Amino acid sequence: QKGPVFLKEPTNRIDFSNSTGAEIECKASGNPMPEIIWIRSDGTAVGDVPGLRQISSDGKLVFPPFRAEDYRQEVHAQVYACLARNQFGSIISRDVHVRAVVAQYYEADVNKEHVIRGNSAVIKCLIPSFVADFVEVVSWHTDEEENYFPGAEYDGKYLVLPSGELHIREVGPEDGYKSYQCRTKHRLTGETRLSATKGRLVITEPISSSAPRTPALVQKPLELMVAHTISLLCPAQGFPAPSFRWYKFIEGTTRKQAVVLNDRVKQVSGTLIIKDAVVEDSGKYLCVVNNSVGGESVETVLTVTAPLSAKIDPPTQTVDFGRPAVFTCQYTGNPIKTVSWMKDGKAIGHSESVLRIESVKKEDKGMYQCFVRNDRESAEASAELKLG
Amino acid sequence: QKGPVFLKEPTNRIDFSNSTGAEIECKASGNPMPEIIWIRSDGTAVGDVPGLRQISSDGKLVFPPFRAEDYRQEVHAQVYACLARNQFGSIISRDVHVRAVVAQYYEADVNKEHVIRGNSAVIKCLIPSFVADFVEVVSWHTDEEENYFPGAEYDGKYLVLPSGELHIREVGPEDGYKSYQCRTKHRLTGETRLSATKGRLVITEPISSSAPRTPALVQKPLELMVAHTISLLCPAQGFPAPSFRWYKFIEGTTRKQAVVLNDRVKQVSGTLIIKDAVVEDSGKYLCVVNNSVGGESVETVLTVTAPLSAKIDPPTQTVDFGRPAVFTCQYTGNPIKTVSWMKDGKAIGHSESVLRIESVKKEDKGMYQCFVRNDRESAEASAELKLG
Ligand SMILES: *[C@@H]1O[C@H](CO)[C@@H](O[C@@H]2O[C@H](CO)[C@@H](O[C@@H]3O[C@H](CO[C@H]4O[C@H](CO)[C@@H](O)[C@H](O)[C@@H]4O)[C@@H](O)[C@H](O[C@H]4O[C@H](CO)[C@@H](O)[C@H](O)[C@@H]4O)[C@@H]3O)[C@H](O)[C@H]2NC(C)=O)[C@H](O)[C@H]1NC(C)=O
Ligand SMILES: *[C@@H]1O[C@H](CO)[C@@H](O[C@@H]2O[C@H](CO)[C@@H](O[C@@H]3O[C@H](CO[C@H]4O[C@H](CO)[C@@H](O)[C@H](O)[C@@H]4O)[C@@H](O)[C@H](O[C@H]4O[C@H](CO)[C@@H](O)[C@H](O)[C@@H]4O)[C@@H]3O)[C@H](O)[C@H]2NC(C)=O)[C@H](O)[C@H]1NC(C)=O
Ligand SMILES: *[C@@H]1O[C@H](CO)[C@@H](O[C@@H]2O[C@H](CO)[C@@H](O[C@@H]3O[C@H](CO)[C@@H](O)[C@H](O)[C@@H]3O)[C@H](O)[C@H]2NC(C)=O)[C@H](O)[C@H]1NC(C)=O
Ligand SMILES: *[C@@H]1O[C@H](CO)[C@@H](O[C@@H]2O[C@H](CO)[C@@H](O[C@@H]3O[C@H](CO)[C@@H](O)[C@H](O)[C@@H]3O)[C@H](O)[C@H]2NC(C)=O)[C@H](O)[C@H]1NC(C)=O
Ligand SMILES: [Cl-]
Ligand SMILES: [Cl-]
Ligand SMILES: [Cl-]
Ligand SMILES: [Cl-]
Ligand SMILES: [Cl-]
Ligand SMILES: [Cl-]
Ligand SMILES: [Cl-]
Ligand SMILES: [Cl-]
Ligand code: NA
Ligand code: NA
Ligand code: NA
Ligand code: NA
Ligand code: NA
Ligand code: NA
Ligand code: NA
Ligand code: NA
Repeated sequence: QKGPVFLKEPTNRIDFSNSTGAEIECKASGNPMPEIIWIRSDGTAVGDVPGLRQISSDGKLVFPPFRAEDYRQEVHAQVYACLARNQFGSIISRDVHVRAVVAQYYEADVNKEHVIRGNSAVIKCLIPSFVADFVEVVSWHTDEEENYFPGAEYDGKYLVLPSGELHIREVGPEDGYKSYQCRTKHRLTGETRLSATKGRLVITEPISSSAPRTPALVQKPLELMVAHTISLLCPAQGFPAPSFRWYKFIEGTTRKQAVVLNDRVKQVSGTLIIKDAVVEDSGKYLCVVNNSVGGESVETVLTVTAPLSAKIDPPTQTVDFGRPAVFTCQYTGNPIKTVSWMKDGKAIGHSESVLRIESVKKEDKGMYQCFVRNDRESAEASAELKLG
Repeated sequence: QKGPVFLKEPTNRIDFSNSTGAEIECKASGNPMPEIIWIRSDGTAVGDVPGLRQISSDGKLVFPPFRAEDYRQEVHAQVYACLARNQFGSIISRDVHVRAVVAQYYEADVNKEHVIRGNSAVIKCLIPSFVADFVEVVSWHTDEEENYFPGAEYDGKYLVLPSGELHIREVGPEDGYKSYQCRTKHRLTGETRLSATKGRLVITEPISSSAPRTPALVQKPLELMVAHTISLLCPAQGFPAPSFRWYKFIEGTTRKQAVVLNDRVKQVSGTLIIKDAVVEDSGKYLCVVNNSVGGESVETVLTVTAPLSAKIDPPTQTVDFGRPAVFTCQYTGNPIKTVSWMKDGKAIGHSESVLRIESVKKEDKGMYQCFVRNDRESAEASAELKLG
């Protein structure tokens, strides 16, 4: 009567501490009822590893809480998938990236920030790259007991940016007598802590003029989710204190247009702040920095991501021998890196949205799937071909 | 008998401290002898400012040593040029960027470096962007009195990179008990100093596996001179400790080829080191980082620069009325952003290497110039048109 279809698939990412453990679930319909098999996304079947990974009932793959000593990479840093299968054929779920992280001490640092008097300053909370997936800045604190939270600007001067930095307008020599520490939160342990070091502004008096200079290391391409607020920085120091202008390149050209500042898109000193991000905010942005001595510019690439989904039209069709079978994968999300097709769990080497079988023979019956992928996400849709 | 030609032009950059002062020289031939006028490159004539800028004899523009209090931006941060002129017409020299910098205290910092045991580490000497044009790393020093200089690797482990960082192979927990300071040199004052802070490696024990992660901020496009050694870094941390591969994109494509390691081009852990750089080393490079968990990559753009020069063929020609006059600008150097032509000191709106005057009329006699420019350098060539 029916080939398998997924009712419930596990999400693309399962991140958890060794204390929390995890369970992921896969449910499929069909007639006869499909067997549910857990595999590594590569295709190997996976089994029971005592205390670490348990195929449970209800179709649940269970990662019990475990001691640091019992960490196993092949179990705990692994991409899994669910394979649903009956006599009519096989479907494979989206990828399931499992990352069990053993609770472990980390610290964030705040270093000295050297600035020319009169310029803006950006104080950064430095989170080691290998924990940064799990740690975010909550708030900023000074020795004089000022506390700054994400939201509005304080005293026309201090702003905690959406990207976590503390932005300070128009630094004066008095600003060198404060030190700054950030509070960070680890989303897998739920713990918060203050930074191990405190940072201060070191203010240089402007005695010589100088053209704006930007740092050697600049923001690599960004990927940020729709509906969130984005901030693009443009760090630069010079004397006279420079002014800042943002542009967005016209895609595929060397031509650019001035970013249009309004209710949604605002500029704070050299920082561009985009609220309620939409996919069309993606692109290459250029910040141009000027004073009466000279100018400089830096490019930043932004991709605003949206969740991947896929659906095949039609869900099932019956086609008489020798006639054509067409399946159309319809998808949403951003970016889409690839579209690719599978038949009963095996790649069939077609990478376009519409799959056409010219003349249906007997071994063309079975389950077909469309997968849409980018670097972080995957989504699948399935469909059945029956012979008439 | 002759229009002006330059014998000696000032260099593109004149950087000097207020204690040193400076003089720049312009010499041109011609008959009658041309008057030498100093202008701002924009075209305004410049005069004597008592104690700060003196048109001297010998055709020298002199910036005397001066007190910090007497700094003047319009004098001391300015692009000048030499205008040579007689009855036959005018030529203007290449741009002369003058930067008088008042001697002023700076400090470099070395911060904590967080690394996973078994990975490579890179210790950086942080030089404020607004003095970095003048300050370079000389050497690195530890508390245990180890001294490291540019050149060869020490003990198979420590290397001071051409770009100034201290590279450390395969960090072990014992490496956390040393602290590091850099010695820097200011090329305008000639002073050396040690860094204000010392940095240490903070070593994280690998308890969980993790895919390689690279920092948020990455090297922006580089410009480095021919014949020097270049190092391209690829900072990355993960567990297992990752391996590194470098590629160079085929220009104008998304295709890449593996960099070929030999006597000139070497790899030290994740660092690519190119000796005796040539202009053909320019391009977009990709570093790909892998371990058994995952991978990442980062792009770096390199331009290898070569000094600009220009020459017009022919230096002088006589052309009878109504006939065609052709001047051909021949140039060398890299990159070349623009080529543009002038006649007696005024832009004539032609931006190609060959200038063709279709039918020579009377007001076409005069001095012609070709300018070749990029963001950092300019070179000019001149030629005379005489009527027959
Ligand atoms: C604020 O600060 C920024 C600096 O970051 C300044 O913006 C720069 O302005 C300069 C000067 O106008 C720009 O340089 C100009 O670019 C033109 C475009 O080049 C294109 O075409 C060539 C081929 O001919 C390609 O090589 C190139 O990649 C581009 O595709 C050039 O045509 C200009 O050269 C001509 O004019 C100059 C005078 O300006 C002459 O000296 C030349 O001989 C030639 O005739 C010129 O090089 C630069 O590109 C801008 N950068 C950016 C990032 O925008 C702002 O000007 C500054 N604001 C103020 C008020 O000063
Ligand atoms: C070391 O680490 C690096 C990671 O940094 C790995 O290199 C990456 O490898 C992956 C996997 O092969 C690469 O992803 C693949 O890229 C292909 C090329 O995409 C082009 O064409 C599409 C349009 O179809 C464009 O969107 C895109 O911009 C490119 O122009 C894709 O075709 C691949 O998808 C197909 O195969 C995969 C299985 O690999 C299926 O899941 C898909 O459904 C589809 O059928 C795939 O996405 C990635 O690009 C590499 N990155 C870099 C920087 O090189 C190394 O693999 C790793 N080494 C080892 C040994 O693991
Ligand atoms: C997950 O992994 C970590 C192992 O790093 C486990 O947390 C660690 O648990 C030990 C023992 O429970 C903790 O040691 C204790 O510290 C307190 C002082 O704060 C002391 O009074 C106790 O006698 C004991 O020595 C250790 O601090 C803790 N480490 C961290 C970073 O939290 C955790 O138990 C594991 N989860 C399991 C096995 O379910
Ligand atoms: C160029 O500009 C700087 C101004 O910043 C001048 O250097 C400064 O000169 C003053 C006076 O010569 C120095 O002060 C002295 O310091 C010593 C102690 O080290 C003290 O014994 C003296 O009595 C005096 O107070 C100052 O240190 C120095 N600053 C720097 C950064 O070098 C310089 O003279 C100027 N050049 C000229 C005017 O030609
Ligand atoms: Cl979902
Ligand atoms: Cl297998
Ligand atoms: Cl396994
Ligand atoms: Cl938000
Ligand atoms: Cl020269
Ligand atoms: Cl004038
Ligand atoms: Cl002036
Ligand atoms: Cl060198
Ligand atoms: Na069926
Ligand atoms: Na704007
Ligand atoms: Na179908
Ligand atoms: Na999905
Ligand atoms: Na003449
Ligand atoms: Na290689
Ligand atoms: Na000529
Ligand atoms: Na030159």
